Amino acid sequence: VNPTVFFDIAVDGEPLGRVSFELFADKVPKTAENFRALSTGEKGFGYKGSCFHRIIPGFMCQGGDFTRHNGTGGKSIYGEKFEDENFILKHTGPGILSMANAGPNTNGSQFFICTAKTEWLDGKHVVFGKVKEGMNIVEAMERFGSRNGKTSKKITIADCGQL
Ligand SMILES: CC(C)[C@@H]1NC(=O)C/C=C/c2cc3cc(ccc3cn2)[C@@H](C)OC(=O)[C@@H]2CCCN(N2)C(=O)[C@H](C)NC1=O
Repeated sequence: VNPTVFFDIAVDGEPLGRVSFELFADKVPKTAENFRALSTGEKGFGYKGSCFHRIIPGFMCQGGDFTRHNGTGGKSIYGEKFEDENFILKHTGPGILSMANAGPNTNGSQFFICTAKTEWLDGKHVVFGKVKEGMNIVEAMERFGSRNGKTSKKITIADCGQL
Protein backbone atom coordinates (compact mmCIF):
# COMPACT_ATOMS: atom_id res chain seq x y z
CA VAL A 1 0.00 0.00 0.00
CA ASN A 2 2.68 2.55 0.98
CA PRO A 3 3.86 4.28 -2.21
CA THR A 4 7.37 4.14 -3.61
CA VAL A 5 8.92 7.13 -5.34
CA PHE A 6 12.27 7.53 -7.05
CA PHE A 7 14.77 10.29 -7.68
CA ASP A 8 17.34 10.06 -10.46
CA ILE A 9 20.26 12.14 -9.18
CA ALA A 10 22.77 14.00 -11.35
CA VAL A 11 26.08 15.67 -10.43
CA ASP A 12 26.86 18.67 -12.66
CA GLY A 13 24.36 17.17 -15.09
CA GLU A 14 26.05 13.77 -15.19
CA PRO A 15 23.90 10.84 -14.02
CA LEU A 16 24.88 9.44 -10.62
CA GLY A 17 22.20 6.92 -9.68
CA ARG A 18 18.67 6.38 -8.45
CA VAL A 19 17.38 6.71 -4.88
CA SER A 20 14.01 5.18 -4.02
CA PHE A 21 11.87 5.90 -0.95
CA GLU A 22 9.01 4.21 0.83
CA LEU A 23 6.49 6.83 1.95
CA PHE A 24 4.71 5.97 5.22
CA ALA A 25 1.20 6.81 4.07
CA ASP A 26 -0.07 4.34 6.65
CA LYS A 27 1.17 6.62 9.44
CA VAL A 28 1.40 10.09 7.82
CA PRO A 29 -0.94 10.06 4.80
CA LYS A 30 -1.20 13.80 4.26
CA THR A 31 2.57 14.31 4.39
CA ALA A 32 3.27 11.23 2.30
CA GLU A 33 0.74 12.38 -0.32
CA ASN A 34 2.40 15.79 -0.65
CA PHE A 35 5.78 14.20 -1.35
CA ARG A 36 4.28 11.63 -3.73
CA ALA A 37 2.47 14.25 -5.81
CA LEU A 38 5.50 16.57 -5.90
CA SER A 39 7.56 13.59 -7.10
CA THR A 40 5.15 12.78 -9.97
CA GLY A 41 4.56 16.41 -10.87
CA GLU A 42 0.86 15.65 -11.29
CA LYS A 43 -0.33 19.02 -9.91
CA GLY A 44 1.82 20.92 -12.42
CA PHE A 45 4.80 21.55 -10.13
CA GLY A 46 7.21 19.43 -8.15
CA TYR A 47 10.72 18.18 -7.62
CA LYS A 48 11.84 17.39 -11.16
CA GLY A 49 14.83 19.56 -12.03
CA SER A 50 15.33 20.85 -8.49
CA CYS A 51 18.55 20.77 -6.52
CA PHE A 52 19.87 19.71 -3.13
CA HIS A 53 20.89 23.07 -1.72
CA ARG A 54 22.55 21.90 1.51
CA ILE A 55 24.54 18.72 2.10
CA ILE A 56 26.34 18.32 5.41
CA PRO A 57 28.23 14.98 5.53
CA GLY A 58 27.48 12.98 8.63
CA PHE A 59 24.20 14.87 9.08
CA MET A 60 21.75 15.16 6.17
CA CYS A 61 21.01 16.19 2.60
CA GLN A 62 18.32 18.89 2.18
CA GLY A 63 16.37 19.66 -0.97
CA GLY A 64 12.90 20.28 -2.34
CA ASP A 65 13.04 24.06 -2.92
CA PHE A 66 11.82 23.88 -6.51
CA THR A 67 10.92 27.59 -6.73
CA ARG A 68 14.06 29.38 -5.46
CA HIS A 69 16.67 26.57 -5.48
CA ASN A 70 18.34 27.88 -2.33
CA GLY A 71 16.20 26.98 0.69
CA THR A 72 13.98 30.07 0.70
CA GLY A 73 11.20 28.65 -1.47
CA GLY A 74 8.95 25.70 -2.23
CA LYS A 75 5.29 25.04 -1.59
CA SER A 76 3.04 22.11 -0.73
CA ILE A 77 0.16 20.65 -2.74
CA TYR A 78 -2.14 22.06 -0.01
CA GLY A 79 -0.92 25.66 -0.18
CA GLU A 80 2.22 27.49 0.81
CA LYS A 81 2.34 25.65 4.15
CA PHE A 82 0.57 22.81 5.97
CA GLU A 83 0.49 21.54 9.52
CA ASP A 84 2.73 19.06 11.29
CA GLU A 85 0.63 15.94 10.77
CA ASN A 86 2.00 13.94 13.71
CA PHE A 87 5.34 12.94 15.15
CA ILE A 88 4.81 9.20 15.35
CA LEU A 89 8.04 8.36 13.56
CA LYS A 90 11.51 9.24 14.81
CA HIS A 91 14.84 10.15 13.23
CA THR A 92 16.39 6.77 13.86
CA GLY A 93 19.42 6.77 11.53
CA PRO A 94 20.68 7.25 7.96
CA GLY A 95 18.01 7.02 5.31
CA ILE A 96 15.16 8.68 7.23
CA LEU A 97 13.12 11.06 5.07
CA SER A 98 11.74 14.02 6.98
CA MET A 99 10.17 17.43 6.42
CA ALA A 100 12.24 20.59 6.68
CA ASN A 101 10.50 23.54 8.29
CA ALA A 102 10.84 27.01 9.79
CA GLY A 103 8.80 26.50 12.97
CA PRO A 104 5.58 24.70 13.97
CA ASN A 105 3.16 23.93 11.15
CA THR A 106 5.23 25.34 8.27
CA ASN A 107 5.71 22.29 6.06
CA GLY A 108 6.03 23.06 2.37
CA SER A 109 8.02 21.03 -0.14
CA GLN A 110 11.51 21.06 1.39
CA PHE A 111 12.68 17.79 2.96
CA PHE A 112 15.87 16.18 4.16
CA ILE A 113 17.44 12.73 3.94
CA CYS A 114 19.34 11.80 7.07
CA THR A 115 22.87 10.47 6.79
CA ALA A 116 23.17 10.02 10.56
CA LYS A 117 20.83 9.56 13.50
CA THR A 118 19.39 13.00 14.21
CA GLU A 119 17.37 12.30 17.34
CA TRP A 120 17.27 15.97 18.48
CA LEU A 121 14.87 16.62 15.59
CA ASP A 122 12.33 14.14 16.99
CA GLY A 123 8.98 15.76 17.61
CA LYS A 124 9.93 18.86 15.63
CA HIS A 125 10.23 17.54 12.03
CA VAL A 126 7.67 15.14 10.60
CA VAL A 127 9.33 11.89 9.50
CA PHE A 128 7.35 10.40 6.62
CA GLY A 129 9.55 7.97 4.70
CA LYS A 130 12.84 6.14 4.32
CA VAL A 131 15.29 5.30 1.55
CA LYS A 132 14.57 1.80 0.24
CA GLU A 133 17.12 1.37 -2.52
CA GLY A 134 20.00 3.62 -3.37
CA MET A 135 21.33 4.56 0.05
CA ASN A 136 24.72 4.08 -1.64
CA ILE A 137 23.75 6.93 -3.98
CA VAL A 138 22.86 9.14 -1.03
CA GLU A 139 26.30 8.30 0.40
CA ALA A 140 27.84 9.28 -2.93
CA MET A 141 25.89 12.56 -2.83
CA GLU A 142 27.34 13.19 0.64
CA ARG A 143 30.85 13.37 -0.77
CA PHE A 144 29.82 16.53 -2.63
CA GLY A 145 28.77 18.23 0.61
CA SER A 146 30.82 20.24 3.07
CA ARG A 147 30.83 21.14 6.76
CA ASN A 148 28.89 24.34 6.09
CA GLY A 149 26.56 22.53 3.67
CA LYS A 150 27.53 24.22 0.39
CA THR A 151 27.84 21.61 -2.34
CA SER A 152 31.00 21.40 -4.44
CA LYS A 153 29.05 20.35 -7.55
CA LYS A 154 25.40 20.87 -8.48
CA ILE A 155 23.32 17.97 -7.13
CA THR A 156 20.02 17.73 -9.00
CA ILE A 157 16.90 15.58 -9.24
CA ALA A 158 17.15 14.99 -12.99
CA ASP A 159 13.96 12.90 -12.97
CA CYS A 160 11.50 11.68 -10.36
CA GLY A 161 8.26 9.81 -10.18
CA GLN A 162 6.35 6.93 -8.68
CA LEU A 163 7.28 3.26 -9.07
C1 LIG B 1 12.02 27.31 4.79
C2 LIG B 1 13.09 26.26 5.06
C3 LIG B 1 12.51 24.84 5.00
C4 LIG B 1 13.70 26.52 6.45
N1 LIG B 1 14.40 27.77 6.63
C5 LIG B 1 14.51 28.32 7.89
O1 LIG B 1 13.95 27.85 8.89
C6 LIG B 1 15.40 29.56 7.95
C7 LIG B 1 16.74 28.90 8.12
C8 LIG B 1 17.67 28.75 7.14
C9 LIG B 1 18.94 28.02 7.32
C10 LIG B 1 19.03 26.90 8.17
C11 LIG B 1 20.25 26.21 8.30
C12 LIG B 1 20.40 25.10 9.15
C13 LIG B 1 21.61 24.38 9.30
C14 LIG B 1 22.71 24.85 8.56
C15 LIG B 1 22.58 25.95 7.72
C16 LIG B 1 21.38 26.67 7.59
C17 LIG B 1 21.19 27.78 6.78
N2 LIG B 1 20.02 28.44 6.61
C18 LIG B 1 21.74 23.15 10.21
C19 LIG B 1 22.06 23.55 11.65
O2 LIG B 1 20.44 22.53 10.23
C20 LIG B 1 20.02 21.96 9.05
O3 LIG B 1 20.68 21.84 8.04
C21 LIG B 1 18.62 21.43 9.23
C22 LIG B 1 18.56 19.90 9.09
C23 LIG B 1 17.06 19.49 9.07
C24 LIG B 1 16.41 20.24 7.92
N3 LIG B 1 16.54 21.67 8.13
N4 LIG B 1 17.91 22.10 8.13
C25 LIG B 1 15.51 22.59 8.25
O4 LIG B 1 14.33 22.23 8.27
C26 LIG B 1 15.88 24.06 8.45
C27 LIG B 1 16.24 24.37 9.90
N5 LIG B 1 14.84 24.98 7.95
C28 LIG B 1 14.85 25.54 6.68
O5 LIG B 1 15.71 25.29 5.82
